[PDB]
Amino acid sequence: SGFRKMAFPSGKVEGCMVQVTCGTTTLNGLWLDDVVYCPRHVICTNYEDLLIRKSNHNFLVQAGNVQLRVIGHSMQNCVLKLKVDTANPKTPKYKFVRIQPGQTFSVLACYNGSPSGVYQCAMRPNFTIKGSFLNGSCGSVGFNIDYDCVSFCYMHHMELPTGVHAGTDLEGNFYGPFVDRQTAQAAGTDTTITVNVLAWLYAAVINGDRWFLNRFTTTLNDFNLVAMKYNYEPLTQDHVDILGPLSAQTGIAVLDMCASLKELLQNGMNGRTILGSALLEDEFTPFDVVRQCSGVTF
Amino acid sequence: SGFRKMAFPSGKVEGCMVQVTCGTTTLNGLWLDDVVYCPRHVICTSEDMLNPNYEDLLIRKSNHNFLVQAGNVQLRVIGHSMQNCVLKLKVDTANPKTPKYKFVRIQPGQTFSVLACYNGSPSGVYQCAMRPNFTIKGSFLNGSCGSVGFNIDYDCVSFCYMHHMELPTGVHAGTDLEGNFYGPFVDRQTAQAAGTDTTITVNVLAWLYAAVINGDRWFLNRFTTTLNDFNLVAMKYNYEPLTQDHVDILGPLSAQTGIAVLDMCASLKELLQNGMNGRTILGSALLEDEFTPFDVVRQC
Ligand SMILES: *c1ncc([N+](=O)[O-])s1
Ligand SMILES: *c1ncc([N+](=O)[O-])s1
Ligand SMILES: *c1ncc([N+](=O)[O-])s1
Ligand SMILES: *c1ncc([N+](=O)[O-])s1
Ligand SMILES: *c1ncc([N+](=O)[O-])s1
Ligand SMILES: *c1ncc([N+](=O)[O-])s1
Ligand SMILES: *c1ncc([N+](=O)[O-])s1
Ligand SMILES: *c1ncc([N+](=O)[O-])s1
Ligand SMILES: [Cl-]
Ligand SMILES: [Cl-]
Ligand code: NA
Repeated sequence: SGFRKMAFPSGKVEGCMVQVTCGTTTLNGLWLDDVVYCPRHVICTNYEDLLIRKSNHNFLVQAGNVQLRVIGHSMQNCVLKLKVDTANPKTPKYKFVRIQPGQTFSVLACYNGSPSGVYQCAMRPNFTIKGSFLNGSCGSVGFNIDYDCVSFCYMHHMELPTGVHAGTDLEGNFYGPFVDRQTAQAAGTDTTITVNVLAWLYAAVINGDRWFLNRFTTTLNDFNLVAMKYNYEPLTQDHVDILGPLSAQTGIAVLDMCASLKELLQNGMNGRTILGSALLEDEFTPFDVVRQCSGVTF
Repeated sequence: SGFRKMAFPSGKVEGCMVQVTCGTTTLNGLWLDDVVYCPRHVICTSEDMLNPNYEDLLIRKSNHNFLVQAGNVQLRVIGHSMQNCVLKLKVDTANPKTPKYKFVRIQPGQTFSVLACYNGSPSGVYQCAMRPNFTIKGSFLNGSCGSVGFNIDYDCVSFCYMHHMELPTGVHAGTDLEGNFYGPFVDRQTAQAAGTDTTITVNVLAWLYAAVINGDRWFLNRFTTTLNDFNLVAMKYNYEPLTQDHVDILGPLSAQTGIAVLDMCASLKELLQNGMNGRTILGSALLEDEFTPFDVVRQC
């Protein structure tokens, strides 16, 4: 029993974190096989012109107390790829993946190549994440683990004025309408991830929190007019299908739960709480709820 | 920027988790050097879970009654002993992945990371606090017994908790790694209940200081309070007493923000009276009490 915001065990990623230094800039890199990936910003004082000017030896890569020799360098979008003379013996089985808004992942925050903390995040609909990063955390990575495969999905690049964070996938493509520069950038207005709120209400029920349930049901059309009103993302038929397992387990159909959510949007929580929260939590996916309640291991 | 409930990286602990089986019962063990630590109730039988005599159950065991599996490798038990509520199994192989470590018993209010494990394999990692009533609010399903809690300040792993059981209100109880329970609980299936829980006042104040460091000042006021008047009010909201030790502990955060500790106490007094009026603090609509003063400095 109990239900908690839970990160993946981070050991498989910890063995891949290194320190990358170019000039007076230091940040984190990801060492997989014989390549180190890090943000291309590490060469900043025109990325095309800045890189051609560079040479292998301008890069100092440190894995713990061992320097790695760089023998090649290339750029892929916003990510720098440093070829080193040694394959990481701790490389896990892994792949690079790009996630969608509303999906969740664990972040391993690192400083000077040293892992410091791990926490679970969601890619927001405005393509930011609500992380915790200080100066020097650039290059920290986000990931999921399935079975024994690490799926890397995020590399941290920068902090936006609102205190939220922006980054890229591991092929250097930004999530959201952001660029890797010191310039005026702002997160768009954010919205709430409706299917995740429903998943968390299902988790609440499985844990014995039932006061918000009622006898009523709604329609997708009717509810989505309410969702738009409260800056909730639209609920789609695919979302309903994904919640199917939780509906069967608890006996509350999705549109039955939507009537509960509608009521909580329109009337508040009347001073009560759900899973110890006074806000509606939207950083648990339906998969997250089933996995935690199943005891899946890696 | 940002503020998150942040766990420690779990890899140093993942490399120590094993599966321990006795009879039909399997749970998690902690493999450090040539010793595997696990809850002693693994030697219980289904007819004798209310009043087990562990001394009598253990003397009847041979080393080969204990099956210890590290991943795909079976470890050979060569000795066994009991220390309070923890069983210690000597194995013929020292764990090559043993980190630098120590055992520490913590006090209520302290936080630590939990690596939830099933059948010796890690499931996830999350932060917890020792509540004033000596329980933790975790996520533990059947088979999670033996999972451990830990901190990793610097590069030494401080093991502080081993999970033993679930109480009727859905909260959890366990021991330190010397096998002494936190709180008045025992490893028997007799009726046990947690005492009424209270809020960890010093942690709430630390979290308000973090909010100020993060840039939020809307909850401050022009008032101050004496320590005794604060405690008289806070006790009426089921808050733990604030001691002079707690005031001293908050000194560094007070210095960093320029807000005297008793001035922040006056702010908390007003929050308890008014609520947040639709606003949030560090993303929360409730007052958070599972960040310690040390945690706030670590993360800020
Ligand atoms: C780093 N950010 C912007 C650059 N430029 O091309 O001028 S280098
Ligand atoms: C992620 N897990 C296994 C992979 N493989 O194909 O080797 S990728
Ligand atoms: C830290 N990593 C990348 C940055 N950028 O400005 O793109 S800052
Ligand atoms: C997910 N599965 C079971 C739970 N419980 O609270 O017992 S949460
Ligand atoms: C501690 N809380 C918030 C911080 N920030 O850097 O925004 S530090
Ligand atoms: C943490 N506990 C013991 C250490 N040692 O150096 O032996 S480090
Ligand atoms: C975890 N293993 C055994 C338990 N019990 O209470 O019987 S809890
Ligand atoms: C012996 N088996 C289970 C116990 N328990 O109290 O959880 S004692
Ligand atoms: Cl109806
Ligand atoms: Cl909340
Ligand atoms: Na309903």
